Amino acid sequence: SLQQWKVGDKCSAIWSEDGCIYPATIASIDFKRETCVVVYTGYGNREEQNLSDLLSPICE
Ligand SMILES: Cc1cc(=N)c2ccccc2n1C
Ligand SMILES: Cc1cc(=N)c2ccccc2n1C
Repeated sequence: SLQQWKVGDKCSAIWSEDGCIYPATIASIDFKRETCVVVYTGYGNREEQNLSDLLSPICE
């Protein structure tokens, strides 16, 4: 990908606990590890995602 994900980007992510997709924002990126932390919109919980697993915001 030419464009890089950055902190503050809106995305969708698969929640580890149920396998369903939810809207999220990137809070941090580990440039070497190609991982990030996402904050789930409305729930407010956060968890690690590989950058390669982030989706553009669903149904937007
Ligand atoms: C029920 C529920 C509880 C959560 N704490 C949560 C967090 C992040 C994304 C989805 C989530 N859902 C669906
Ligand atoms: C739908 C979509 C897919 C992409 N891979 C992407 C990449 C970079 C910027 C916008 C993007 N959008 C909007």
